[PDB]
Amino acid sequence: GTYMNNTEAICDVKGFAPFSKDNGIRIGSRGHIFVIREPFVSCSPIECRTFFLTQGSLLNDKHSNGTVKDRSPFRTLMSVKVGQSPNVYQARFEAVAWSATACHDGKKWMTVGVTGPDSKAVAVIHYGGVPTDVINSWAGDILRTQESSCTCIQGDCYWVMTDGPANRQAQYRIYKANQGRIIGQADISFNGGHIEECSCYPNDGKVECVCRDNWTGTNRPVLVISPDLSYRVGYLCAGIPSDTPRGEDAQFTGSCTSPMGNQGYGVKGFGFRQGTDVWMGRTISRTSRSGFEILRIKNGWTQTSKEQVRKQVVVDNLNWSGYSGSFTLPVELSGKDCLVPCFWVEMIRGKPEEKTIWTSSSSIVMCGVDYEIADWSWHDGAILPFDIDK
Amino acid sequence: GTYMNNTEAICDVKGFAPFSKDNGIRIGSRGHIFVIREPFVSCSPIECRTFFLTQGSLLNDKHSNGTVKDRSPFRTLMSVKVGQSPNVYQARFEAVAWSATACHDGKKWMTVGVTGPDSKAVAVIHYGGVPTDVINSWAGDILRTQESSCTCIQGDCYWVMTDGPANRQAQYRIYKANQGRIIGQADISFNGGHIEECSCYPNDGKVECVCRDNWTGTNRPVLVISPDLSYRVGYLCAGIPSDTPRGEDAQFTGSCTSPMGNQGYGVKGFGFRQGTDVWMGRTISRTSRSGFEILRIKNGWTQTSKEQVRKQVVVDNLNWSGYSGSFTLPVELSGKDCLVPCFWVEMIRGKPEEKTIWTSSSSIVMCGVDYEIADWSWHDGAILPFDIDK
Amino acid sequence: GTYMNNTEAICDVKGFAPFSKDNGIRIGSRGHIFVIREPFVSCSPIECRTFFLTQGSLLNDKHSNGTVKDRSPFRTLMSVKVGQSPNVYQARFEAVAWSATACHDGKKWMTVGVTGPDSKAVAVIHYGGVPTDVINSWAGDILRTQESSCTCIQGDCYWVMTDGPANRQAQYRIYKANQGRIIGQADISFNGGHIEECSCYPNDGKVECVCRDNWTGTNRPVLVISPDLSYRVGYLCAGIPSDTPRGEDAQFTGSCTSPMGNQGYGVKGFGFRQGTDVWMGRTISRTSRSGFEILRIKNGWTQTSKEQVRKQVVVDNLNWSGYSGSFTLPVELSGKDCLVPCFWVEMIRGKPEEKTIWTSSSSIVMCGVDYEIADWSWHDGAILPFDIDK
Amino acid sequence: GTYMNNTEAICDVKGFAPFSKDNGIRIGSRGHIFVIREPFVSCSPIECRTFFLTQGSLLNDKHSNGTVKDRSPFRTLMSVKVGQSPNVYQARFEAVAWSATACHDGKKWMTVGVTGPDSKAVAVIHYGGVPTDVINSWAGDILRTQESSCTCIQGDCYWVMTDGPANRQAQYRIYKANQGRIIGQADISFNGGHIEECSCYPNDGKVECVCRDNWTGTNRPVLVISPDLSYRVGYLCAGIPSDTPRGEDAQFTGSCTSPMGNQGYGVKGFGFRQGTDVWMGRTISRTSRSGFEILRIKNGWTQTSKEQVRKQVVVDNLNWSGYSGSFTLPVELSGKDCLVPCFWVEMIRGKPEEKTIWTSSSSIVMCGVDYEIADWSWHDGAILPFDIDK
Ligand SMILES: CCC(CC)O[C@@H]1C=C(C(=O)O)C[C@H](N)[C@@H]1NC(C)=O
Ligand SMILES: CCC(CC)O[C@@H]1C=C(C(=O)O)C[C@H](N)[C@@H]1NC(C)=O
Ligand SMILES: CCC(CC)O[C@@H]1C=C(C(=O)O)C[C@H](N)[C@@H]1NC(C)=O
Ligand SMILES: CCC(CC)O[C@@H]1C=C(C(=O)O)C[C@H](N)[C@@H]1NC(C)=O
Ligand SMILES: [Ca+2]
Ligand SMILES: [Ca+2]
Ligand SMILES: [Ca+2]
Ligand SMILES: [Ca+2]
Repeated sequence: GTYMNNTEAICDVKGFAPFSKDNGIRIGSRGHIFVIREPFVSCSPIECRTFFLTQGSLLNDKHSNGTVKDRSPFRTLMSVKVGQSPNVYQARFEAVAWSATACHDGKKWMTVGVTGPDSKAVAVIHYGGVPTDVINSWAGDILRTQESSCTCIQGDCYWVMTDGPANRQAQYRIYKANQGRIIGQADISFNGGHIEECSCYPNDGKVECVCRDNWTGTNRPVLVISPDLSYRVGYLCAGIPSDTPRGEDAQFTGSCTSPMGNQGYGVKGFGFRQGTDVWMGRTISRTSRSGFEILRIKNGWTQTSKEQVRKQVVVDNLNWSGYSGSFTLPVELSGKDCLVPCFWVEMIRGKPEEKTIWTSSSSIVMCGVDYEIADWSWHDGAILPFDIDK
Repeated sequence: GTYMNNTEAICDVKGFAPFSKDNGIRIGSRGHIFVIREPFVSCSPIECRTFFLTQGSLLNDKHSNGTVKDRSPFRTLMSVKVGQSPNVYQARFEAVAWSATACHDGKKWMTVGVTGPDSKAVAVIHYGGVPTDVINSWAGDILRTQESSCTCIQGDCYWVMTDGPANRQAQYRIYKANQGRIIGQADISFNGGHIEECSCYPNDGKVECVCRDNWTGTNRPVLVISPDLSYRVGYLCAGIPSDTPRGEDAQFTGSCTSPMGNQGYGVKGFGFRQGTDVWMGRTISRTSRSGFEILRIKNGWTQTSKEQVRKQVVVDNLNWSGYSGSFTLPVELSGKDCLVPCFWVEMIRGKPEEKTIWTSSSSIVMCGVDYEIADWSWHDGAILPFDIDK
Repeated sequence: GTYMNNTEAICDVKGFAPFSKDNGIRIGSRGHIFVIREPFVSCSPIECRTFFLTQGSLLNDKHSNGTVKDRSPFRTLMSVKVGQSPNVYQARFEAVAWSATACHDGKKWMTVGVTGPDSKAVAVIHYGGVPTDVINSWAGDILRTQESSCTCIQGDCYWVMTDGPANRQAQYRIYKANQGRIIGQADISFNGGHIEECSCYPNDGKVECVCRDNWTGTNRPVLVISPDLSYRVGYLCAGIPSDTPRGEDAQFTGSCTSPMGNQGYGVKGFGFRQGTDVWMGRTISRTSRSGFEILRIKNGWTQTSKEQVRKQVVVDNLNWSGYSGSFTLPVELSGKDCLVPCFWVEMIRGKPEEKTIWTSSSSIVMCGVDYEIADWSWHDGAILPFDIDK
Repeated sequence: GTYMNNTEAICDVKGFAPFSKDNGIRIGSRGHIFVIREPFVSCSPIECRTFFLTQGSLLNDKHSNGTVKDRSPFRTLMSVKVGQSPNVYQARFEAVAWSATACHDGKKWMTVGVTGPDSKAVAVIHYGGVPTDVINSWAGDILRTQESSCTCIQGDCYWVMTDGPANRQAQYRIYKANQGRIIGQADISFNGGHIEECSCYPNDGKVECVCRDNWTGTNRPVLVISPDLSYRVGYLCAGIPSDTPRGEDAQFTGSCTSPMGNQGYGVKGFGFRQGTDVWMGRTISRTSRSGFEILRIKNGWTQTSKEQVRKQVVVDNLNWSGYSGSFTLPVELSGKDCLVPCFWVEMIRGKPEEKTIWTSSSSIVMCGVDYEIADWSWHDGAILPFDIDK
């Protein structure tokens, strides 16, 4: 019955402690577990949940054949409580979706699920368990969205969407809803820039997003959104690249405005502003989706700094990672007067890196704390290949 | 503690967006999923649920042998939340039933389940999880009902029942209950007409139903029911047939009063009044239960019109469909001042079309929206035959 | 927060309509379902539940080997909602038990589970999910209880227990509890009589029980209990036997006071008083646990009557039955001003009648209605033997 | 919305009645059940739950290979209701953990899960389903905690932690939290003493703990903690040893202050103060983790007594036992004016005692009652080896 404010500042944190780990793929060796992608977390005032995409198929079953396309007619968004595996019998249905975002305004859950044909996809907004509004593709080229938590401030929820080429100039938009109804939108002017799969969080009454340039950028785009949908758009200032693939730190020069690095492709990732500093997540490998570390760059939010002051390893470089994204703990759960910054790391198993017929992932979730946390590796741990691969 | 009014008008909609898809049969390749028929949807003020019939058997098990008769002593009505698969461990028991209808009056769930012998079946009304009243066969020939959501207006719930031949003159009745107790009934006078498996919804304080003629009609009967159980009965005026099998549109002349088409058999289907227009669902094939499209015929509710102004494809003609039925979103969930029109499409897999020992189905659920939605096909997607078929 | 009165009269009913059927054994062919006995029903103001005994073993698993003794250290009482199968993932734990009874006082659930050695068993009373009190064997010979719903009137709950020989004079006691604490007990004086496995229900502010004589009686003992624990004890007056095994009706003379029939063994069963009439359940076969019918004998509660005025078949004589027991619907669920009489019928599959290594059962539940209901057979339906038997 | 006082005295009990038994390993033969350790119980005002450690693996699956180390990156704390098996589809995620404790303050659940590298582990405190605070290793040698219920008194919760050698002098600390935030801590001075895996309970407004000396003691350390974190520390006075391994009773002399017995190793166990008497749990074997009995030693809490006045066997010496720990029933559930003393007994199956590739355990839970309870054995009961072992 009450909207979450989410107007607070992000907590200044010295490190990240383990929240949860689902072990979904290990369990899936025998249990009944969805083949998934993007196990992103979002929290209501009472609990955090892991959302994920399914193909309607289970681990160790013929339907887990990974030849089916990502944007299939079978693709749905579902969810479970954080730390639970994406198993069938604990799962809540959310939306038909091959692209998704989701957030809670303090009263109910809002989800957006994109489905339909690439040429004219439909984004169906769900609020409180029923469809409430719709967004059709405005540019006829794979309407898509964050694949992480959206952001609700004082009852209104915001998210970023892209429509157009995945490797050249696309079009980018900010949408705003209240109670599952669209109340505003704004086109993001970003000539020469590329925005994909934004990882957002609230901070000081604004929505801050760290996204993925899939065009020429090895640094991450940053978009700061005000409630009237005026915005600031650019790149993460830091003189260290955090996309994948990327070049070496020493061969990089940062920019607050422009993409640097001259490389294609990318991986969904996140970053958290800490005053003027930044925490930036990245895969350990410069070239592959293996390992995951997080770095604190002093003045990295505002300057082309290379002054690294913290580093914490969460998945070693001997293990596969994947997508990563941001969310915050509601003050109603943390009991703090700031917004605890949190992230999930997806850990991809199977194709193409390993010899299976399938690909899935599991997650480790970490939350920002007031203390330095030691390095370690909470990797997926499943033993490949599986019975079905034989 | 409060009855749903459901006195509003049906929303005028330009198209239908995907609500949910369960992927039950794909999941059933490995998971523990009921073999089902008729995954019909009905909503309470807090959630929508998929109801379905079971035989007590699971996909990929010997008991899924489809030699067992529909009207078996094992047949039960169960339910899950919309988008969930009809799996064992999320299922709620409802009623012993080989024919069913179900609706929520705003306080509790009412279900009617028909079981017993063809010569003298018993319809047991359940309210709030216990049997409350009973209807015995009045004509000794397979007492049966809607296989879709019933309809509650201001606390009283209504439904249509048939008793008699499935291919000649039968008898048709309207029943009315409050709190699971029969409070009224009326015989439907329809000489030369045939009523089966009505798909109803509320509109303007009346219950409107689009049914199935299984006698000689390729157009659908329409029954409009007032709370005092006076009624209007006839056929969907539109000069386009929507039953299956049917002839071609060009070879058809509509009628508001009489069955046209001169063909036997049929398939459960639905239609929504839009002022004087209609949305009519139908299989794409004229002869088989494959594909599903919905058409808007201008003035089709009141005139023998052939003026098609909209068409949306939801399951292509390369894929199996089946039953379809109507329900509405409560205003308490939609947040609208009208009754959002919604439908589910059952997608039948296995016998007789495919070489398996079993038959089941899955669903796609769609809800009316204020925008045109692109064609696509959210088909079942299961890969037949299964392990058990070998 | 409110005690159920349960002071009303039992509804006069003309027949019994199907409430629920779990299909547990059919589902267990593939699903994860407890091997059970005694699927007895009891209702709280919000729902009815099926309770049952487990051995910690699942259908189609080696542990379902039926060589394990009934009174094992593994035996537990668990429960699910009525109509659900006794599956692992929907089950609620209740008590360690190889004999049980259970009832809800309107605020919480009370269960009594008997376990321990035959020479000195312990009956642990559970209230609201924790042990609250205890009853040790008073006669050192298999302390045991109803295996059906106990009975709560105005907050105090009553049940019948036996301790001693199963084929000669035993000792019988009535216990009374409030909030899981023993507040009273009474020895039942019944020289020459035998009381086992009572099926009780409330009626007119008293607890009426129809039990099993396992000594020499083919008619059923009847015990009527007042809240001060004064009681009346005897036999069901009717001149028709309802135990199994029994002789033929024509060879029987009834008695209100004494056992007739001169045969050993028995089967748990039930009966409902209707003014002075009775509804009596019994297996169809005189010698085996097959079939189930219910008969109304005019004046059968008070006279040695043979005047049968109703008969309804619920499981034909081609199918296995088993235990049966009584319970009532709370007025808070039925919405009636009387106590709707209800019964469950257990349907035993496997050993000794069939060639399997295991034995389990499933249930059909029926509730009294104001109308005559047609005969039919809602039998178990599982296809024996199973994979494990091969 | 209300804190539990837990200031009462422990109930004086004459024996222990069975609360629950999960049969997890028997069920796991076919069902989907976590491979676990330490099924410890803790209660909120509404229910008791079994907590347990998992490796992300299921019984009868290759991942159950017991070669994985206890302190793995996969190890998580999860929980179910008491008596339920640690199955996947009923499980609630709690914390990433290879060591754990958990308790409810009356408003919410607090859990502490230790994970990370031995050299610098991190203990993450969870309150109400999110991380709230952190404790890093203060001595760089396997930070660890109780593996049983912690203890909440008047809203503040306390627990004991160890950091250092498992076979020589370590360091021991008491921590105190409110609402998941550390509010106090104290170093335990215990030169020559060893504290591991404390089993605590509240009594008279203090926290009493009976722990495990893994250094030279066959008697158990006792630590009594006051809310200001002043404490009393020593050994269980009784002239009978209760650790495992241990020597014979006749060869033992007790001490209130010092470890006796001169043997290494140990097993988690418990004890309950009864005025000046004690109930002490122990394995029946002096050398192995088989059997479980509980003894009442008159004046054993305060004197080097050998006066055994009660003994109750719960698992015979023909069956495997394992860890044991203490918890109490809230007065809000028991309805008593004292704190009912309760314990769980873990029953370990598989390696090293039996020829399997895996090790798991199941539990029997017992609660103190006002009556003598007969000996019996509620052992695990699973039939080894399993399919996977072949
Ligand atoms: C369409 C743009 C979207 C976001 C960059 O791209 C996705 C990213 C993916 C990726 O980074 O691997 C995989 C998705 N299947 C999709 N596919 C491709 C080929 O780009
Ligand atoms: C009895 C009338 C009812 C509704 C037309 O018929 C049902 C329709 C069905 C159908 O349309 O296929 C299948 C049902 N098994 C049932 N059977 C037959 C043979 O008609
Ligand atoms: C001990 C008395 C109790 C109730 C008559 O008996 C039970 C009845 C049973 C029965 O009627 O088959 C089976 C139970 N396993 C138990 N066993 C025997 C041999 O009598
Ligand atoms: C590290 C101290 C902790 C508590 C004594 O020890 C544990 C006890 C265990 C035990 O008693 O068997 C097993 C745990 N895997 C761990 N391992 C060892 C080798 O001691
Ligand atoms: Ca890039
Ligand atoms: Ca027709
Ligand atoms: Ca008898
Ligand atoms: Ca020791």
